[PDB]
Amino acid sequence: KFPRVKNWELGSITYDTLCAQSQQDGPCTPRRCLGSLVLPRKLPAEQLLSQARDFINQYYSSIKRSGSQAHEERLQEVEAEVASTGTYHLRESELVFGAKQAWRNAPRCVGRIQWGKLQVFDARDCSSAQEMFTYICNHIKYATNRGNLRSAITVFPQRAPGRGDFRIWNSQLVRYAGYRQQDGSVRGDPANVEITELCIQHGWTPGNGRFDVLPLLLQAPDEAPELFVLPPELVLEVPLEHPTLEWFAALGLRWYALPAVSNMLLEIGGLEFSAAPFSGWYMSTEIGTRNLCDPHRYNILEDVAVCMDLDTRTTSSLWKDKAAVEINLAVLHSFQLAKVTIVDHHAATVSFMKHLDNEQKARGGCPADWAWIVPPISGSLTPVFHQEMVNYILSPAFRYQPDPW
Amino acid sequence: GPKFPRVKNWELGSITYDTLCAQSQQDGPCTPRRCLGSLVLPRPAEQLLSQARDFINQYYSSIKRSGSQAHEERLQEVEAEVASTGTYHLRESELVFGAKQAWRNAPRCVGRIQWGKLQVFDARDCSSAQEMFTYICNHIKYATNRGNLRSAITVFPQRAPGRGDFRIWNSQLVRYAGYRQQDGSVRGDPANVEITELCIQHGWTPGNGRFDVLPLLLQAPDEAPELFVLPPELVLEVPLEHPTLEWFAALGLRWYALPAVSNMLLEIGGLEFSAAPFSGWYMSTEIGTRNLCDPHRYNILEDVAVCMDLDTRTTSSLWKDKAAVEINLAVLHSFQLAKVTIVDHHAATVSFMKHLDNEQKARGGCPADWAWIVPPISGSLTPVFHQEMVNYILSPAFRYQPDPW
Ligand code: HEM
Ligand code: HEM
Ligand SMILES: Nc1ccc2ccc(CNCCc3cccc(F)c3)cc2n1
Ligand SMILES: Nc1ccc2ccc(CNCCc3cccc(F)c3)cc2n1
Ligand SMILES: C[C@H](O)[C@H](O)[C@H]1CNc2nc(N)[nH]c(=O)c2N1
Ligand SMILES: C[C@H](O)[C@H](O)[C@H]1CNc2nc(N)[nH]c(=O)c2N1
Ligand SMILES: [Zn+2]
Repeated sequence: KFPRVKNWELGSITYDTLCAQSQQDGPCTPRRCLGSLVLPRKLPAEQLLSQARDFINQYYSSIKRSGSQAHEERLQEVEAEVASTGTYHLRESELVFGAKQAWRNAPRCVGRIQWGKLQVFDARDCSSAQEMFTYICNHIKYATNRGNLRSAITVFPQRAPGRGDFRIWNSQLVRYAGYRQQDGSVRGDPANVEITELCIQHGWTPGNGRFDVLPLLLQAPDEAPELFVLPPELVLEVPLEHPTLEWFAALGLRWYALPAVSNMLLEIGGLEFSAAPFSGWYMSTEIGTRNLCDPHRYNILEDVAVCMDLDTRTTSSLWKDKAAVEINLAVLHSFQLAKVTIVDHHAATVSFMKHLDNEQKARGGCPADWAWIVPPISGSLTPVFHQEMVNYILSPAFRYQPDPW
Repeated sequence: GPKFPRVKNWELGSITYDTLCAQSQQDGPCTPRRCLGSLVLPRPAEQLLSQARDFINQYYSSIKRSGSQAHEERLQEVEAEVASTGTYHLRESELVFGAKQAWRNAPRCVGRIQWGKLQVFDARDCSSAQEMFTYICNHIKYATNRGNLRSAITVFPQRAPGRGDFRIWNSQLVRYAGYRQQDGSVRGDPANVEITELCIQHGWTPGNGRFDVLPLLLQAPDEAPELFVLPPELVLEVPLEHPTLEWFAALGLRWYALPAVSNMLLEIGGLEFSAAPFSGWYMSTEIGTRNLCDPHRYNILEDVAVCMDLDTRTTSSLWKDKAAVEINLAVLHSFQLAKVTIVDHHAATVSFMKHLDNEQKARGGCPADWAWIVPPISGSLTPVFHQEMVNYILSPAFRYQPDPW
């Protein structure tokens, strides 16, 4: 049954027919909804072949040439390759199309209005961790573009049956070290304690600051990962200050410009790309609310509240809310002043509503994960709160994969 | 490991498995292919007897007498009653147990820590619209208790073979009118436009303010509903003021004290109580964020922001967020000053986390609808954001039911 999807602010209704194209089960059943789970529980040539055919069909339909010579000859090449070898290879233009489609299909992404504007670097000719690093540096330099951020992805060689994966061990290309104490507390970013510890153990000389940028651990197939320090000139950061509260800069807070996620698997036509780091730009709430105010991240709410002289002794003063707002304001202000691309959660959700509408017209639906699309402050103040959404898995897709250690 | 959903808290790192969901006998709207958890309203002799036997089994476990001789004699009496009459009837203590359990089972209610403290008024002897009114007045008086609110439900007679239902037409016992204007806008609460116009069709003389309390339309079996005006002294209201912004009082905003929901069906052991109004107290975001700030509700955000002198011409000022926070603060401050029970969103979510722990031990789980439990401002600042939840239907249950017209 095709779901009816209602917007409760406007009264409008659509029907999602794209979901019938899903060949891939999520975590829910009629007995119970597991839509709030962050990760999946779990984490043959005929099956590869049908995923391949389907993807090649998606590709040819996208260039309008769907039935042509070229199309039927490509299907046969894929077929011949699979049958003889158990696997196949994409053409670069197919890869480019598949990478954009993976982004488009990602239900947790509120930035998808931008899905067609993606620079794709083909790095499938990579044979060593040293070469990975070179490609990574060019990606960063390109994507960063002195603050005028440009969306990008770099695709390293696919998984192959007989061998280890290319992997980037770090979860993003820029991460701040998290240093555990003998007394259990963390200095820096508690989300990165484990990667920090792996880095030291592979020979990194640690720092002891709150915002020490980590080296990368890059792994070529079946080899120990190697360590590469990013040149500081490549890592653009933004000092945080507040437009009217002058002590705020005194807090010594900063964040990096480029969100470049480096641990997700890209799946295109049944092929799997274990190292395919991608980047866009930040939505301010990711920094201002989560990364700075999460209790298990930098957890700065209390410090900010005290500096604002708020009554911290009682939840009902809404001290937490008030301090969060000002931190988000600082991030927006500081990024604007530094001429580094960023989008606020109001503008982002308004763009995503436009996206839903474009996708309704173009494909009869849009898979979206409401819990992830609605921002972590001011939820009901954004239009996406009032929008019903259908979550399902289309391919090409970005997926999670096991940590390689 | 365990063959049951694994549930993680990402703030604390802790894991539980929900075994309770095994007890669900009713499908929700999700399938492996697509998740529909964000939809608001997704769309009998042996059947009754099986629901009835299960509910009686639940009652007998709750008083620890399962397999007892009184347990088996009650089961026989329910078979016999259904046998000869097509239906059966609950003992008083079974109704009290069922009502509390429907509350405990409600996945969308963040206030469930209070589930065992529910006063159950048995109004199953009611035989007229006028008597419903008296019962409802008494409910309102007991529950309001001059500001020190007490949770309560009043249960009118069950649906019965052939005979018409008891219904309260109004969605809550207190509703402000919504008067559709010539210019297409609404004075009052836009949520209540259809109920307002029903009231006037049924002979109410409408006012023209923004906070006109509506009459009730009450319907006894096989009759036209009858209109009843609540005496104003029974309807406690709280004028909104802000603790430091002295002009806020001048806006003339107010809200009523008692959230008393009146259009839900209470289902117990396959019996159906079509009128069973219940009340608790408010969480402050219901008033300050949704009712006052939804665009399709009082929509006051821009007005408040202009009084605060914010820059409303750009999203990135965070004007909506700053206004909403102040409006929520005024709600909390005003209810406090007036001594009317209210709970803020931090204290409510903290208590709900306690609830989850209590239910993990008492029954192996707790059905919860993450999108509804997480408050509409300051989401990730509350501990429930970071908590995975499993949503499923257990009975006894409160259910939506179609409007009586
Ligand atoms: C151009 C600006 C972009 C913005 C503002 C943006 C925004 C976001 C946000 C806010 C999230 C949620 C992140 C979190 O809470 O952890 C997200 C998730 C994601 N976005 Fe984007 N996006 C952008 C570009 C991209 C690009 C370039 C890709 C891939 C090519 C992408 C793929 C994803 C994926 C796969 C997720 C899910 C991540 C996960 O499950 O952990 N987005 N997006
Ligand atoms: C004691 C104080 C209580 C608090 C603070 C409270 C809080 C809430 C809130 C905030 C919601 C969501 C409402 C909305 O967003 O529309 C809710 C939903 C609900 N609560 Fe409560 N609750 C309380 C008591 C009650 C009681 C006494 C009952 C029944 C006996 C109840 C049953 C429900 C149900 C059925 C819903 C779901 C409503 C729907 O689907 O529209 N709760 N609760
Ligand atoms: N601005 C952007 C754009 C794309 C992004 C893609 C992914 C991410 C990060 N999401 C990680 C979510 C997560 C954190 C920790 C554990 C986990 F399973 C999942 C952030 C993004 N931000
Ligand atoms: N504080 C309380 C306690 C119990 C409540 C029980 C129910 C409600 C109202 N929720 C109605 C949600 C709703 C609005 C509009 C359409 C719809 F289907 C559902 C509010 C409550 N607030
Ligand atoms: C448990 C819950 O699903 C989890 O905390 C999710 C909620 N929504 C989110 N939304 C975004 N955008 N990013 C997140 O990490 C999460 N976390
Ligand atoms: C589309 C979405 O499900 C809808 O707006 C929901 C989201 N969460 C909610 N949560 C609560 N508590 N109350 C609501 O009305 C809603 N609305
Ligand atoms: Zn689901």
